[PDB]
Amino acid sequence: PCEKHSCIAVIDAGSTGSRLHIYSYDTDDTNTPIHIEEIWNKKIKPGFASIQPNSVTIDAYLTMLLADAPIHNIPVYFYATAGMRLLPQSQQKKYYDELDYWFRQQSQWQLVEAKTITGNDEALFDWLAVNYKLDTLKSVQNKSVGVMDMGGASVQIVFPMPKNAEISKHNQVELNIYGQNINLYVHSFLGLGQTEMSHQFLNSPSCFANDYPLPDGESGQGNAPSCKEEVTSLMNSVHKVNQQIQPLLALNPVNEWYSIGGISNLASSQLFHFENSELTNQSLLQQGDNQICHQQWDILNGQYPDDEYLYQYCLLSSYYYALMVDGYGINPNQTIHYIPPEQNLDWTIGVVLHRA
Amino acid sequence: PCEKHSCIAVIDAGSTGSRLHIYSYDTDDTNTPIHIEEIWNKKIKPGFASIQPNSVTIDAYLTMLLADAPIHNIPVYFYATAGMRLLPQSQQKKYYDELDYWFRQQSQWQLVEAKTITGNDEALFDWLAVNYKLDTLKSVQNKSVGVMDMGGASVQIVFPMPKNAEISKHNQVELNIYGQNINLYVHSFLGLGQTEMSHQFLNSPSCFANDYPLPDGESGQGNAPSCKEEVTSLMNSVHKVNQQIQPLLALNPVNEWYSIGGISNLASSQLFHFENSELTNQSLLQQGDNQICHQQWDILNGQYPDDEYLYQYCLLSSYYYALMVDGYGINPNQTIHYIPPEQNLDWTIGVVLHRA
Ligand SMILES: Nc1ncnc2c1ncn2[C@@H]1O[C@H](COP(=O)(O)NP(=O)(O)O)[C@@H](O)[C@H]1O
Ligand SMILES: Nc1ncnc2c1ncn2[C@@H]1O[C@H](COP(=O)(O)NP(=O)(O)O)[C@@H](O)[C@H]1O
Ligand SMILES: [Cl-]
Ligand SMILES: [Cl-]
Ligand SMILES: [Cl-]
Ligand SMILES: [Cl-]
Ligand SMILES: [Mg+2]
Repeated sequence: PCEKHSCIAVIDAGSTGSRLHIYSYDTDDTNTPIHIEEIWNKKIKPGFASIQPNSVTIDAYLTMLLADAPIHNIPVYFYATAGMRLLPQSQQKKYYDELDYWFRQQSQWQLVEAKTITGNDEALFDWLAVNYKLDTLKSVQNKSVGVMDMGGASVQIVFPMPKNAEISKHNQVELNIYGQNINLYVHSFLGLGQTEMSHQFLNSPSCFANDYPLPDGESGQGNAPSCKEEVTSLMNSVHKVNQQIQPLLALNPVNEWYSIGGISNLASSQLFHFENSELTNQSLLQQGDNQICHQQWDILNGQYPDDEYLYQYCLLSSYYYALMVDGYGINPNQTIHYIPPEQNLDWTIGVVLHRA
Repeated sequence: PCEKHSCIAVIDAGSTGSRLHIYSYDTDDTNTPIHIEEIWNKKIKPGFASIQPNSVTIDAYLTMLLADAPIHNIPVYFYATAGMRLLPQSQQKKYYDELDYWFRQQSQWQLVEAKTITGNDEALFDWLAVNYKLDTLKSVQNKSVGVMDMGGASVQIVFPMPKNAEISKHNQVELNIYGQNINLYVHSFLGLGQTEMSHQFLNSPSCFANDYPLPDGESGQGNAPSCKEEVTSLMNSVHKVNQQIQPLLALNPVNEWYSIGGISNLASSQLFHFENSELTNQSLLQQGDNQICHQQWDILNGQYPDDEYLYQYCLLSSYYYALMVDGYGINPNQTIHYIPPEQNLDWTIGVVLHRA
């Protein structure tokens, strides 16, 4: 396919492992990629930021990730995300010095850039990947599309907003796609992703099903409004999510919301009932509260012994609600679309659109 | 030494690696260990909770940790701490099933117990290890000794307090050491340890030296009282540290405080000036504020290019203060002793005292 079309590789170096995507694409007369197709996809574990940063360890890791690919001589972007953002810069630099050397030693891959992207650039790529899949990029807008990424270490939110000199430059992006200028607000809250935030609530009985054993030896005694309130303290008293986001959304309303990341896995599970790949915050909290928070744990576990996230769904349903409703200000009745997990939508498509 | 005295092994399976300690000891006429001496000490990396939990990976890890030890046939305790507490129980159980099998396959080591200890038991062992080293356990008290452990994922606080039926049983321990009954309040805040809490503040410019590059691309603009206020929101609005701890300390004052864990490394560094292995919260914050928070980063880095924690000392000095003063209620002028890092005091001594 790379003889008939252009090709580009994007490595998503995320917190649990690194995923190489190779895409073929064509370019239309606005200089924008079209017909983007993933032609190779390889994941390896563990996360890059968890491995020893010396040449032997990096060489083994990059060789396992890359050496099997069926194409010589294509541009590659190596983009690490929140996993790496959590490491000191001095530690990060040891990985990049070794990685820069490794790429210089070979010619199959033409490294364009290797860096830890900001959460705001990740949010940009999220918005582009979603809108590409929905086919909303090509014609002149008319409805505002917002995207939320519920990631493992950081969460992103991104939505159209005219340029504003009162708002930091880091929270705004300007781009032109399919011939149209776009202005977006982007924000990422590092620490607020579902794995990192969970580490603050593991001994909260409000956040777990009844009788679930907490690490400190106490028992869950779930209640989603209570758990939601505890999560909302982290969101608003610490991260100031409400103060930062709600006034901007009031002034630049979003007509349609799409979410990606873990909410898609919860909402697609056997325990929750959602159709048309959408949910409302009201339904999500009511179903978490009734089905997990106030449910006897051993009984529930006996019934769904294979979903290893089951025991976490009182906390996650409470947290998604606390983030969207108490943090972002979204009405509990507002439809939120989620991208099905079995659709393999990936933010790296955004990198192809913006950088290829 | 194990022919002339009793011996016991304690494995501290912590978040960055596992450390085996083998101790020799004698027992006095109160049935309490005395003359406790570490005779072998082996550390391996990475943390147990980060390795693949299958037999090959666990066998390699345990063999590297244990197989070199110069003693056959002694009791061993395998105690994991907050690293493992952060994993779901179902994940933990995969490690323990493999570990139980591994010990059953050999006879050099007589596994007594392998488990993830609660933060409250860790606090008990902290208090015993410190007071053992200070030689305060042997005679009838008279001054109240409190211990704080500033650990990487959880923090512990522990101090004498008469039994109280209004307080949860999990937060109280009764023991008899050197013939005397002891009642202690123990508390552990999981998520509040310095590595986990830092992941909530990495994009806070108040928490870093001026011009230090934050992951989101903004620049540090340090101010310790500001950074302290942000940390205090996590401590009090989320973890309710003040509400839980201050009323109990008001009613059961501590005459002498000892801290262990990372505060010892900061306070022993080239940048801070502390003598007699003690500090006050007032001095700690004033020195962080002047020397790191409001200091130009590149200049400071040029001067101390070898302390890889240097860039974190505005945040850590602010956080220790927020925890002790705003959380626990300690007067900013009160002396806090810290156990020098070069003294190799280890909480596993507490396990010998309590369980050998
Ligand atoms: N059932 C679930 N509920 C909520 N979040 C869920 C979930 N299953 C996965 N996740 C979240 O999605 C992330 C990505 O899940 P996957 O990509 O499905 N698993 P892997 O690539 O790590 O093998 C997980 O790290 C977790 O944050
Ligand atoms: N200079 C420092 N300032 C504040 N905390 C410091 C520090 N140096 C280490 N630490 C803290 O102590 C912990 C234990 O440090 P060490 O035992 O000295 N290093 P290692 O055993 O991981 O090789 C670290 O994980 C970190 O939390
Ligand atoms: Cl605990
Ligand atoms: Cl329901
Ligand atoms: Cl960021
Ligand atoms: Cl000073
Ligand atoms: Mg972690």
